[PDB]
Parts: sequence; C-alpha cells; structure tokens
Amino acid sequence: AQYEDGKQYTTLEKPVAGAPQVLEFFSFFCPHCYQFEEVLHISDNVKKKLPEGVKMTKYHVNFMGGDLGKDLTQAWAVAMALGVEDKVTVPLFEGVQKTQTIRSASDIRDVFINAGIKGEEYDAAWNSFVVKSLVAQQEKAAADVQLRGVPAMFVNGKYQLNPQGMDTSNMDVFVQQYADTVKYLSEK
Amino acid sequence: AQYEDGKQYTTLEKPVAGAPQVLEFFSFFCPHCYQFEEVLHISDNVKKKLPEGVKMTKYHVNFMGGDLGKDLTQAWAVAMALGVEDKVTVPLFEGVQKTQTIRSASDIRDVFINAGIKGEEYDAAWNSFVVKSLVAQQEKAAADVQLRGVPAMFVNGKYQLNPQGMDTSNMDVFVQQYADTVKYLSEK
Ligand SMILES: Cc1nc(-c2ccc(C(F)(F)F)cc2)sc1C(=O)O
Repeated sequence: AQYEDGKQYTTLEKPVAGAPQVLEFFSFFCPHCYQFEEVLHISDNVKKKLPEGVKMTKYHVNFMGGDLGKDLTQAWAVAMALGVEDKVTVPLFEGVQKTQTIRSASDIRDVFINAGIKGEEYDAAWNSFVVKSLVAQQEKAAADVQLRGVPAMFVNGKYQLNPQGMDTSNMDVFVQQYADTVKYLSEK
Repeated sequence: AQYEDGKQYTTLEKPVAGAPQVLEFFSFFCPHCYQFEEVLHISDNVKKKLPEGVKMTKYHVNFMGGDLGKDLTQAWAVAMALGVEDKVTVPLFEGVQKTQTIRSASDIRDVFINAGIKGEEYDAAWNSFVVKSLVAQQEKAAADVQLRGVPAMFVNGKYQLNPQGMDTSNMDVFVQQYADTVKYLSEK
C-alpha cells in the first residue's frame, strides 16, 4: 500500500478540534452499515490494528429513520452510557433489518432487557443528563465533519476514510486495506 | 384520520389521463426504497388493504446511480416482462446497497441467473423490443407526474402520497397510515 491524499482517504477542508481519535458513524437502518459491522467486522478489525492507547468511538445518526431513528440514536447513547455496545449492537442490527422485531422504542428497550440490562436501569439511563448530552454529542460530531452519509470513519478530526478507492475483489482484503489505512492515519 | 391535502398526500396540478390506479416509483439505489421493500413491505401492505382487482404498478427510475442506474431500469423491464419481480427484488437491492457487489450490467445478469432465470432467456429479454417499450413506458410515466424523487406513489394519476406527513415513531403504525391513505385516495 502507498498512501495518497484522495486515494485511501480524503482530508477535511475544516479540521475538527478535540474530535475522537477514531470516529465511526453508522445507522441501524443502514444496509451497508449492517454489512460493515455484522459481516465485515470493520470496527473490530480496525481496533485490532490500532496503536495501543488509541480508542475507537462510534456514533449513531439518523438519515432515514424519522422519530424511530431518533429513538435509536438515544438508545445508542444509552448503550454508550452503560458500556454495553458489545452486547446490543448485534440484536439491534438483526432486530431492525433481519427479523423485523424492532418496530418501536419499546422493542429497543426489550433488546436491552434481554441482553441483561434491567428495565429500571435502562429507563434511568434513557432519561439521564449523561444520555441527553451524548445525544447532543453525536449530532454535533456529525455536523462538525459535515457528514453526508454512512458508514463513515474519521481519524483525528482531519482525515476521512475513502473505501471507494480500495480493493473489493475480496472482502477479507478490503477489511485489511481499510484497517491498515486507519492505522496509517492514526500514526500521522 | 383527518385527511388533509398537504398532510398525508398532495394533489397533482395537472392529473394524468389513463394513469395506473396505483403507481409506485423506486430505485435500487434509493435507501428509503430499500426500507420500503425489506422492512416495511409497503407494496404488500397496500395491496392487502386495497380491494381485489385494483391494479398496482411499480416502475424503476433513472436518476439514481449513473449508468448502472439506467441498466437497472432496463433490468426491471426484463423482470416485468418475465414476471420475476419477486425473484430479483431482494438480491438487486442487497447487491446494490448492502454488499455493493453489483457494479455492472454483468453483475445484474448474474443476479437473474442465480434467481433461477435461464441466461439465454435473460439475454433475449434484455435485447427485446418488448423490454425497450417497457423502458420507455417507465420513463414516460415518471415524466407524466413530473417525478422528482423516490420512493413515490401516485393514486389514479391525481394524488401523491406524502410519507413525510405521517407518524414515524412505530414502523407498523407508519405502514398502516400509509396503506390507509392509499385506500382513502383510491375511493375518492
Ligand atoms: C419516504 C420517507 N419514508 C420515511 C420513513 C418511513 C418509516 C419510518 C419508520 F418505519 F421508522 F416508522 C421512518 C421514516 S421519511 C420519508 C421522506 O421522504 O421524508
């Protein structure tokens, strides 16, 4: 791999200060986001190659979800607040897109309860100031990088991953090129 | 429901003569269209609510996806001509938006093959004047209603569905309101 601005990544005209080191955006409605997370395991594969100390951040957005989309963003805030992202990401993606068992906020709550989060705890977090702030943070971060679509990933508020210019003849190779690019950018 | 023009539906300025009773437009590149098919099953649920004998028509549009977009419109003509819409809708949607493995006309052809359509039969259809006419029909129909985006549904060439004005907190409530609006308009 030979890295060039415009090839594996692009450079934001307006860099974001104080941005997370590695910031990924997604939506539980987004088919290619399902592909990224549930099939390719982009987040996990990127994390595996990240330099020690560099943490990953993942935010939910709402391009095609209406009110339910907003519920999902707030629920993702709850997942972050409780630190249970690795417990609810799979049943949320599956429930929305595959089994079609997630149709409302109540169904989202049921997913957390089934994953081991007590209903009272979910509700406390849901109505918490921490989650209210996390919802605002997700929205602001999207605005800051002038987010146009998902999935997307940004490194140090400066660089935007560009998977269009990566090898896709093989999904295993794509994942490695993608993850290697994040590693490279994080080291810049 | 209190139906109001501008809320659940809009009224075309110049209604289309001889227009299909129920006419849907979509694109395989269209994210809400993907949702309308896989998660909400709008067409199925509208059909269920309408009387037996109301014709539903669904056309593909050109203005998403560049050259592959035109190819998909021709491919949808093939599907209509062969009567295999239900065999190819999901793998076309997922090939375009989920796995992104549909990149050329050849990839579209592969989907039809894998869905059981004999290759020689696809090719004969692809190059047929019956299909050429169906492509023209889809384009003319969109032009007749001055189509600006997808998804879109028109009733009796008079009214256009307005999902933006509907409740989006619960998927099944949205589908119910959508289908109920179509029935209301059909009886107007
Ligand atoms: C076509 C469309 N469709 C929308 C939608 C449909 C269903 C739902 C939910 F299922 F979540 F209820 C949300 C948004 S918004 C929308 C638009 O063009 O504004």
